[PDB]
Amino acid sequence: CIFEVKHEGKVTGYACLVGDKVMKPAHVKGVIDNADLAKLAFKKSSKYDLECAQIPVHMRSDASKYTHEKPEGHYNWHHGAVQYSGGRFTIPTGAGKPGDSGRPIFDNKGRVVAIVLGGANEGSRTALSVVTWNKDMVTRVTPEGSEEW
Ligand SMILES: [Hg+2]
Repeated sequence: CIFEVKHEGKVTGYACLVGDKVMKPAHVKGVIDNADLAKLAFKKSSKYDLECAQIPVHMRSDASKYTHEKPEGHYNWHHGAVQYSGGRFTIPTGAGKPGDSGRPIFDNKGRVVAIVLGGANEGSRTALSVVTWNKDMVTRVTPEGSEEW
């Protein structure tokens, strides 16, 4: 489900197969390091800093489901455990760096809950700037002073 965006042979961010679309942050330079995915036609959306396309039938079995359901508590992500509360995802400052955009924040059942775009450093912890699903529609939460990863 996770695929890496490469630029001049260097990993810039990530791309993710969520729902029936193929996502990757718009700000990420490079092209998805996967033939099938790279040749697709993406629809940019500067409001959401998102850039989606549709998953080829032969990879649709490889998508990851999403969900609007996110109760205060701890979520899972590649570098550890994210914490959700007050309508804000955070992590121990230092555990997320530039080049982590595109990485999904899963819950304990595997449902992708948000997609990291960058983070604002507010001391001990960094409030993440993510793309998250609302009632049905996509949304983007960007804490004051975010540094786009
Ligand atoms: Hg994914």
